[PDB]
Amino acid sequence: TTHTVDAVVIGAGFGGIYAVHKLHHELGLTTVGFDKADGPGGTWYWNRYPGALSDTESHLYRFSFDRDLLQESTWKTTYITQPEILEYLEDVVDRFDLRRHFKFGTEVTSALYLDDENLWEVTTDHGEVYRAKYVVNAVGLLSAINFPNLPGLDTFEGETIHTAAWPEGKSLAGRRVGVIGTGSTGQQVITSLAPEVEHLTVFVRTPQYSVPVGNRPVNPEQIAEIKADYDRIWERAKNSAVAFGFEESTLPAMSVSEEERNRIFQEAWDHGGGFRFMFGTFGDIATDEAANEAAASFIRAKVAEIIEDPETARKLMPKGLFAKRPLCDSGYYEVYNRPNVEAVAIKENPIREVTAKGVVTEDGVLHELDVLVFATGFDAVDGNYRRIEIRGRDGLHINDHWDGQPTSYLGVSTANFPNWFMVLGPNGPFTNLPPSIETQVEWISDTIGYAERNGVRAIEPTPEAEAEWTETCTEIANATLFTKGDSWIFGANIPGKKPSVLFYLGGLRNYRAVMAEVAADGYRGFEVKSA
Ligand SMILES: Cc1cc2nc3c(=O)[nH]c(=O)nc-3n(C[C@H](O)[C@H](O)[C@H](O)COP(=O)(O)OP(=O)(O)OC[C@H]3O[C@@H](n4cnc5c(N)ncnc54)[C@H](O)[C@@H]3O)c2cc1C
Ligand SMILES: NC(=O)c1ccc[n+]([C@@H]2O[C@H](COP(=O)([O-])OP(=O)(O)OC[C@H]3O[C@@H](n4cnc5c(N)ncnc54)[C@H](OP(=O)(O)O)[C@@H]3O)[C@@H](O)[C@H]2O)c1
Repeated sequence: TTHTVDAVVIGAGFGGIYAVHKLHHELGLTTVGFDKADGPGGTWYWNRYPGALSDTESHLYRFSFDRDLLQESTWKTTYITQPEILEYLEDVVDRFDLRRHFKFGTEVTSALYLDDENLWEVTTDHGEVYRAKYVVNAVGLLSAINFPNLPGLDTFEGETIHTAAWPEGKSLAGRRVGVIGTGSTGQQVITSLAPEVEHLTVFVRTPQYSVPVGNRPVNPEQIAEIKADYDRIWERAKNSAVAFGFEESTLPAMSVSEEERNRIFQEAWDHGGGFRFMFGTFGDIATDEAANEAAASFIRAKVAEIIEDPETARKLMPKGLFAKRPLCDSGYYEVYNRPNVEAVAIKENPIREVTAKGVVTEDGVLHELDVLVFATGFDAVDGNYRRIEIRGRDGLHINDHWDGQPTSYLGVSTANFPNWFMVLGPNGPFTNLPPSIETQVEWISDTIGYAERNGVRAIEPTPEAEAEWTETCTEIANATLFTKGDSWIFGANIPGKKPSVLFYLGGLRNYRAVMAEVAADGYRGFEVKSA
């Protein structure tokens, strides 16, 4: 009653979808994919919150591997909403006959290596067991929900929603709603909620820096232009650092005139785009403290220009390093001018407890709500690995293997875990993610086909190669400001999670070259157990 398969894929987002296509169609392997989700989509299945939008531009937030698909797909606007991405991924699944290969509504709860037979034994929450030669983990770097336990929470008589588990069709129009969190998710859901809702209470702990998204309609002339030049657009993207489709600046910020610097930021501001403001503006906003301060200072002044009430402005003024994930919005600061929206500064004025009726802050004020929305983010990157029973050689648990910081070789493998691969695992690229996912999935499929064609029973990186990769990512990370940014990117967002590097910050171009060259070099750093 245990099922023998060549490959197990975990996840039905961009990663899993593509892994199943590659392993089944190109490699000719029996392949089973799993997701707890009732359908494919990953991020775009789960994040049904109002205002959910990509901030990779429409034409870049998709697969590139199928040139005809690129000519076929269409979009409304310069950025693309959750339902449109969801519809795009569903179509990819239909397009390549992938749906039959997935088990939806099914969580993998265990994956144990069997040393004697060189197989993985995988168990689901339903009690089915699979034996597989390969495991591809496409489990998401931003899917393990972080849901802080506030005092008194289970006392709340109203509805509780995490944004990354928003129920389909759930509308909060006409309700009294509080939001916890003002990262990329909070800004989007706040902006969307405010006109529809009776009252919106925002519990803001750290106000953030955000530029306009500049999400504009696209006419058939506009999509045409893009599509006719799609080959060159993708080559530029795959030859850049972050692949968002603007040219990345090398120009130091303090090298230029005080006025042009202002004009450059202003033209970036009016154009829109979060990554463009940080990197298509000057080449050292992320690397030079004065350059970063100039950027930060520019945004701060817009905030003081937007928010009318001096007190509300003070509470929402972003402070400190402009060194979290770059943000952009469709009118976020504007909403705090609306009479129905209330800002609560929870650093000055902490939450005392949640009650039946709402949230009491330490000033002793009850904030009456009947819905609480958690835009509190994720245990990022490693989170979904640590929540599962995964054991490699000699029963070594993932959590004992990664007893300190989580590690990889090349973002895609780890020692003592043979034939077990990761898509967007620890210490991989920090970019517009689809083309990074494509790079990793393609590389994993090539190494699996290699192993199949040769006599290979097990392939895993050496401890030395992994540690050298840790050192390479650490060196690169020290050269940027993200590390002093105090956010999820360096695992600083959950008390109890140890902070560390979690990304290779070299960019897509340098990453692709590393990946190409390790393969061209006979999988340098891997040990290969033959038949
Ligand atoms: C709101 C939001 C907006 C974003 N916007 C952008 C953007 O504009 N540009 C960009 O580049 N990136 C963006 N991202 C990041 C986004 O995660 C990626 O672009 C991409 O969708 C990741 O795809 P994935 O397949 O690797 O992971 P996911 O899409 O997260 O898929 C992982 C899947 O694995 C499943 N899973 C995990 N563990 C198990 C298990 N044990 N058993 C069964 N199933 C399991 C999960 O349920 C999930 O469906 C955004 C993320 C969010 C949350
Ligand atoms: N492209 C897009 O449009 C898009 C949209 C959504 C998400 N994303 C991706 O997902 C990443 C995560 O974004 P996110 O906004 O979902 O999560 P996030 O960036 O980690 O932000 C979470 C918010 O919740 C707050 N918070 C955490 N714990 C809290 C607690 N105990 N009490 C009160 N507040 C608490 C945080 O405050 P502190 O800052 O004080 O710690 C923060 O403001 C983003 O950086 C982005 O890369 C992208």
